Amino acid sequence: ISVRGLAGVENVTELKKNFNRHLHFTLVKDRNVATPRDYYFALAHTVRDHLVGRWIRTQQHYYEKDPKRIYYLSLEFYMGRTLQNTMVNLALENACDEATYQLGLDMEELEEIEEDAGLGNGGLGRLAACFLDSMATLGLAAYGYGIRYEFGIFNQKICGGWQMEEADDWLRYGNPWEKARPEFTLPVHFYGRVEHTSQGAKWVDTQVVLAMPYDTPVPGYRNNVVNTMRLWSAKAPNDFNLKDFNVGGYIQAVLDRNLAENISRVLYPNDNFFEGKELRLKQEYFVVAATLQDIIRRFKSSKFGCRDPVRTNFDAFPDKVAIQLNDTHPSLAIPELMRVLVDLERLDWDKAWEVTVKTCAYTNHTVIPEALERWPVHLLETLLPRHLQIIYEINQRFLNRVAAAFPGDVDRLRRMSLVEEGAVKRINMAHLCIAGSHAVNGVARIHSEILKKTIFKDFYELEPHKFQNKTNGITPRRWLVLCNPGLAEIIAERIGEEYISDLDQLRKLLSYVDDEAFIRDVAKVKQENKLKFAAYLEREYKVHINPNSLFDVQVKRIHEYKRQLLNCLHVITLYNRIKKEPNKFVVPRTVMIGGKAAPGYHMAKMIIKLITAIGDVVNHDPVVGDRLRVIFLENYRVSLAEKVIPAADLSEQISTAGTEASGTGNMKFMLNGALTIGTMDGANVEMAEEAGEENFFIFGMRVEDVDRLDQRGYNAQEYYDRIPELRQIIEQLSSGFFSPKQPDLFKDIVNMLMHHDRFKVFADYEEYVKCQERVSALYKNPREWTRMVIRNIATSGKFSSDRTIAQYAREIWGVEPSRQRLPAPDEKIP
Ligand SMILES: O=C(N[C@@H](Cc1ccc(F)cc1)C(=O)N1CCC(O)CC1)c1cc2cc(Cl)ccc2[nH]1
Ligand SMILES: *Cc1c(COP(=O)(O)O)cnc(C)c1O
Repeated sequence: ISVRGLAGVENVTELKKNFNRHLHFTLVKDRNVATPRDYYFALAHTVRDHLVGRWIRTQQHYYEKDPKRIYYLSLEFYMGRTLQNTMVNLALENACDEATYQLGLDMEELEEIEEDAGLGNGGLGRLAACFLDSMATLGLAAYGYGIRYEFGIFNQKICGGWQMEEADDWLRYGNPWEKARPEFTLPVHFYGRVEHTSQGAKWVDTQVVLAMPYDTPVPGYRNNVVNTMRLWSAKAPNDFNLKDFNVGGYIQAVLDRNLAENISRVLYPNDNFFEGKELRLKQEYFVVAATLQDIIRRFKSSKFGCRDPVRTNFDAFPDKVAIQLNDTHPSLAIPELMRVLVDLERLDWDKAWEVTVKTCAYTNHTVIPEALERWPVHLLETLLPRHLQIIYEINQRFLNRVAAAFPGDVDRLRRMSLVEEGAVKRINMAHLCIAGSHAVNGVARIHSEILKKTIFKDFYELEPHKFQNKTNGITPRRWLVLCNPGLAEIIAERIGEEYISDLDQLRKLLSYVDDEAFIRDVAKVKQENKLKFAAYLEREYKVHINPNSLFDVQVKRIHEYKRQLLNCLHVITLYNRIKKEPNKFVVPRTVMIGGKAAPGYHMAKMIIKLITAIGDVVNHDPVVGDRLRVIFLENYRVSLAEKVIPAADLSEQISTAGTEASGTGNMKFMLNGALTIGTMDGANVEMAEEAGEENFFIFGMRVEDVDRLDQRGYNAQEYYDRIPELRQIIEQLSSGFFSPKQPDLFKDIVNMLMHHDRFKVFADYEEYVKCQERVSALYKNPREWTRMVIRNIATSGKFSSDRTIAQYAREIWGVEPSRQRLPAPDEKIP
């Protein structure tokens, strides 16, 4: 059937009886009233049963061996479905496929029933999920720490071509993969005031919120390791949230509990954009405060909570603990670690600070200013008064270091300050993270250089040893074996299975680039993937597409910097050239654009409407026929990404040079047989450097040309004046050619493009359509298109998150990865 494992005689029988055990005892149902959702839950429990033994022994193992622990703090974990991924890393896929077949069920139909764990917005959240998978596969004692939102990223709906947002009640029917640990509840404080008494400060008169943890197992790939993702949930204390007496009403007091619990209620839907709301900051401190007490409690047990030098010596703290900050969201970990170490444990400032800097590391994910976290001082002052004092003291000592290092440079002083003066004073969280971490990294070579050369130049001059690079990566398990079993099979038929946990081996596929059988195969799985997606489109969304055309797809969050608009202009150009010469031959294309817009992002929502508007005209022009279809992919999420990517021919990564830190969708496409048309931005540079530029479709300005244009001054009118085809499009948008009933509907987009285009869309237009003509020419030659594809796939090995994690571990955390199988799952009950 494929190498989804073995379908052993005894195991398929065992799986079947356990499926039935659960349908009966767990779901309280009988085959006569069980719905597909019941069957999915019976399977979920049956599979989940296989990792409880491993989970207990892994955790038990880390306790006995006591290695250095890695803690990944992120306010986002974009996990997706988890049934298939668990079967994959456990080698249960074929067994479970057989077992359900015999029970008369379709396993694929059942997997579609599982809800996505959408606790993330996009790139940042998915990276943490991939990292988790890699850290388990590499045998690292790691824990993911975050928040358990009952409502994740909103479900996107298209109404009249407009995006509509609807609550993501993903827990509605239950989450079989989480394990509530009520017995580990912790208290988090808010507000209050600071009292300075004899032997130290005291944070007093605080409001308490309880933090209840829910653990989700994270299984390593076929190595019997199961790590833990701990997500906190807000719970109201039953005392004060009722006990603070003297009228108000008893009923009201109970109802008002949903005020303390609103903290873990919903995820903020912003991607690469900062919104300074109090509720956000509360979530940020909530995850930080609970996680730290948990980390310190675990440390106090270790082997110190037995003997060792005897005396709670936090000197060894950094030898046993490493906490990674995914962006600046969990940045309050720095001042909170100081609060505990100094205010509670009573360490002297300097020892506390040495410890903090040595255990904390920070990862930067973007350079656009509107994404930077600058919290108003009055907010931190009301909510976390003690933390504000600590930040001031950290700032004081840091600026003293600066003044010493660069005497008289008064401007460098104000530029480097953690406290920004002006309208309202604010705290620059990124500056805080640099000062309190022993390492700061970019997510791609180009982005990391931009950090040192631009944004954090002053810091790089002060402490150069701190800045590193860690190019992102994706996990080959979910992004190859799970979503593209076909391509994974034909690759394994030739080079083995060892590449699944050592992607570098894909390079061996290079020697099959001239193999007639392989070329036919690689091409065959892509055709099968395209046919299946084409089917899915009519099944769940309904309105046909031609599977023989080139599948042009750009899927990611909708942003001005990602330039979905530039893709739009190319689509209109194609349409116009067809209408001009109808009986001329052109390579058929199905351009698919998908992604969610943040609810408050007006321009982004206007772009979605443009895209659907364009498809309304194009898809109904009889002269166009089936040569050009413009389709907007609804509700783009992880599970949907697993469907499109394997079916794509052209991956669109056209952000303005210097704006996309790294990108990860680009890597997903490269590994699944799509060719890439993009700019020299983020990881794109390293990808084309790995495949060779001849095997990539690069175009547009490079970082340097963008800066040259900025010195000169960007004027859109020039491009509009010199390019007739461009002018025609803009006049088509202005006159209402795409919005008849509302002729001025897109005046906002045209205005922006012409007068305030921060991402110089027009500047890259000519080179973009010229380059698109080249891919169309290569597509016309199936054999040569496929061979280039093989060059990309065979050369994507470097973008596996296992490589990224091995680097973080070795160069930042100080731990050695290991591909050693943990001692079987075998029963055991001590
Ligand atoms: O959720 C699990 N078990 C139940 C077992 C259970 C069921 C009912 C009950 F009243 C108490 C415990 C549970 O502890 N919670 C159920 C929901 C409740 O609100 C909190 C506790 C669970 C077991 C398990 C094993 C693995 Cl390997 C992974 C995830 C898991 N979740
Ligand atoms: C990988 C992924 C992303 C990131 O895409 P980019 O093109 O790097 O911005 C976002 N959302 C989902 C659903 C993903 O799978």
